[PDB]
Amino acid sequence: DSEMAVFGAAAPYLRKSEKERLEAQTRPFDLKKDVFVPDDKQEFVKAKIVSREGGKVTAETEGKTVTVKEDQVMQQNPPKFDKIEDMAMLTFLHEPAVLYNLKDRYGSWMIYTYSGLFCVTVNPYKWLPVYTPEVVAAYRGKKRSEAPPHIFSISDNAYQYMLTDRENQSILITGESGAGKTVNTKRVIQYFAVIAAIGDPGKGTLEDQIIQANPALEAFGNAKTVRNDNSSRFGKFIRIHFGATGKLASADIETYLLEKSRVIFQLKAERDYHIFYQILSNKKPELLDMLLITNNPYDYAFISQGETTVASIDDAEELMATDNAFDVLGFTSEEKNSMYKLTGAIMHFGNMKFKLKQEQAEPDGTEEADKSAYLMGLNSADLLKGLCHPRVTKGQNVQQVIYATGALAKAVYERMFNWMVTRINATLETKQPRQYFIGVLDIAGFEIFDFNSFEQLCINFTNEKLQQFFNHHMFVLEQEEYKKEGIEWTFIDFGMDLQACIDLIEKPMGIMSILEEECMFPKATDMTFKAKLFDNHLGKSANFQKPRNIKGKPEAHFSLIHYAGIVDYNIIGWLQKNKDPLNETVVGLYQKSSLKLLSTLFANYQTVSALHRENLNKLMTNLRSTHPHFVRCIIPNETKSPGVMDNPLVMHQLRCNGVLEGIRICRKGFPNRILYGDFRQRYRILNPAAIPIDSRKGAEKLLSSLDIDHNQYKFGHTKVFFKAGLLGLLEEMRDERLSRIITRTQAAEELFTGVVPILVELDGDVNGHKFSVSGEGEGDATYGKLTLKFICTTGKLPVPWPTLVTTFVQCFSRYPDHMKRHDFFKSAMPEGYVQERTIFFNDDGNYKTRAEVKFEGDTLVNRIELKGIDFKEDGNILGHKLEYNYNSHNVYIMADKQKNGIKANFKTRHNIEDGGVQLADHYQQNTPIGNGPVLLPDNHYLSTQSALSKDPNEKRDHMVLLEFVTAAGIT
Repeated sequence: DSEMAVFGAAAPYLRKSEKERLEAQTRPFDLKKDVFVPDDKQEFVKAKIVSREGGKVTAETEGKTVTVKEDQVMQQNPPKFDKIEDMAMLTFLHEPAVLYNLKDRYGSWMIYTYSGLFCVTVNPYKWLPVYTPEVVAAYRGKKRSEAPPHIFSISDNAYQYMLTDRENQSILITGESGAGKTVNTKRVIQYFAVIAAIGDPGKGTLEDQIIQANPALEAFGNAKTVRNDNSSRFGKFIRIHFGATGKLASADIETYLLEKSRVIFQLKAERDYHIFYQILSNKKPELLDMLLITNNPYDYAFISQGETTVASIDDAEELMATDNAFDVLGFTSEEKNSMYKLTGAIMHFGNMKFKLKQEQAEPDGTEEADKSAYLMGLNSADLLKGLCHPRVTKGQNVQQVIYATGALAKAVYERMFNWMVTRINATLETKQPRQYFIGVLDIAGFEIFDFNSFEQLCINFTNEKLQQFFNHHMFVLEQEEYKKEGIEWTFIDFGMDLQACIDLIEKPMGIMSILEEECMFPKATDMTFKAKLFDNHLGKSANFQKPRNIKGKPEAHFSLIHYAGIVDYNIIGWLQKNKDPLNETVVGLYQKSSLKLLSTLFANYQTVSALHRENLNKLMTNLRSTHPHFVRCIIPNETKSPGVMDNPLVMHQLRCNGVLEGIRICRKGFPNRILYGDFRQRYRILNPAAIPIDSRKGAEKLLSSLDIDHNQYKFGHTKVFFKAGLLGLLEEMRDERLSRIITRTQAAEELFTGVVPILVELDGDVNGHKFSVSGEGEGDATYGKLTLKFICTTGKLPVPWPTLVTTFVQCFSRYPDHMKRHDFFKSAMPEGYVQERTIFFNDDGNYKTRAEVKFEGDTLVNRIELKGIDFKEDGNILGHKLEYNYNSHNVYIMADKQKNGIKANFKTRHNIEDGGVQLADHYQQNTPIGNGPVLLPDNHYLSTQSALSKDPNEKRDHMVLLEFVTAAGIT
């Protein structure tokens, strides 16, 4: 792990040490027991299978015991994949696998995780030392596969792809509220400002301006939500333009879907936008005097709802940062305080009261309505008249003017915010030459609420369009993969899967098209539009369905089937929100005001649904001209606590974003891909047909021999493509094979666990000479020790004793614990094995050996018949010229079909008195008896050495043998 040395103190937060990892790579884990089961609360939990029978599986939750069917059970990932950096390398790509992998890494303070193309980021809720300049330098020029998962890797590769491939780039960042989208957004942009190069109104360099654009817009665009204290309530797509080298040229920012509900309304724990509470901090009192505003925020109804102060946010310090943000962005003294006046004018707009005069509804007095007219530069007389009596002159009551004041407040704030970003863009444009650009996108991801209205439809439609942009891109990279690997695979485009849902929205006579039509008819309501929806799509459009009873609150009017799931939408109010009605008399007064800003952003003045279509189309147009890079943000919990993850919450996001979507669309083809070399090493034990010789030709024969579907895999170069549930079967058979091995090696070891007596009986006949030899003694397998004493019962032995050592129980050989599965001899017992030899002596005769080595009671018996032919009475054999020794020589063991057993070929050098050259060529064959399950070892050798002695107290011709045998060859 010397590679993590360059990361310094960021190392333990990016990748665990080889010490800590290897301890997790080898932890207690068993297949078909430790699995995933669906829970009622956490939706997915780890469990250990107790008893599976009758189609029902019984296990114990990580304590409760549950009983589910055998369709919900999901195998866990081995410890080898523990906290993996790329989940695309996992063997199991089901939901709890992806969920827990993120859960494990986040528990080890490891935020970033790769999933195919996605860069899954989890909200840390703590400070990490991983954003130091040392780390930035550590990621320069490094490819994604050459460094730990990090957000820097995405933005760096985007910059390099821009220069290498000469094509535009785009980084898409999605997620729910409080997932840290804007945090990652600023990290990416700031990164680019450091990455260089430098080309060539506003103060300072371009790097400063692009960065200083954030604290300016967040003042008017961000607010304190339940999920996040500084949450942006608007989409953003900033295009950062570069040169050919490339150097920073220019930038342009575009916003999306700013919720106007915030300025006039906030929830219970939430509050209004930051800009309001910043001015009231009295950090610079000249604003309050200019705006005619007190200190207490509770004196203004538009911002008095819910909480007024945030613990983490210092509105005093943020006010200065807000002010300084505009000065850097080249905002004149006039433009600055004009925005404050309009912001302060809205605060007075909500304090306007109205009453009835028995209805025309006349104002409840001049009060603070005069202050609002001063800041906006109005008449205060023509204002309240047009506000109550719009125009051909109509009349409104107290409830209709309380909406007009609110709607106008939303109009001012939005068109001011939109004017703000356009003024910013002006300073971000330079005459400096441009070549490519990088688009950084952050829009609130797909999300299903209990109450889904028109606002949710706009967002869920955008993400529907953005997800297809991914599915198509994935489909391209997939086709590029299968084709260049040599696999003929054809399937329809993955983006077409979402086309049906999109056509229901944007296409003519669609949900949006009907809404735009119904807004053209004044004689209408929510009922007429709802009825027109069902009459057009229910039955024709499959994605349009009946609303489901949520058995709670509230109730919707229709359902829509997206890629993430099914959403129930509430229609009440859609007609009004779409065309967005405004008091055109007051708007007319806005066009003619002393304040130039108010009259500027209200010039001209077409529906929201049609407007969003215009913005999304140019967004998709840009994106399709870029190299897409996808970043997914995940929020752990609502308690804002680091290190912990709520399973149902995380699973919701994973189903919403393209993470699980990208997995299922890749499953359609061949997801699991293994190299030929790694395939041999892993799945050879299943069937040794690969032999100890090509990987390409061997992988074919290994799979073709197995009882397997030959259509669930395709051969390539140099990789083997597998199906989804195919590789899960291979591992299932592999572990089942290992269980068979370990239990047999245990049984074979049982028979030779200690000292076992040995009886050897030989009836030989060489060159007509008859003789009989009877041997006895003991042997120990664990030590590899063998002690015997052979005694000829017919008198003097016709042949020299050292020539019978070979034919005189390799089952007492010492096998090491790592080679204990290569012990064929012990595996044959107690059934025993037939041993056959054929000894060849140079310039002499030969031996014929057939021995039955089996267990007869407590003692191991070796009964052998020997038959020698030819030879000479004056030769080395039958002449006793050989010495009394046997030295040491290894015996190479080879096992091969058929009839199981093994085969051996080894040379033997007996010593003569004068000379010392006498070669003996041995050819051995072994075969188990009485069938039964018998092991079969690989190519290994036995290290043998024999010590021959004599007993001076024995009258008969004899031989005392003491030999040591130990196996070796493999590890």
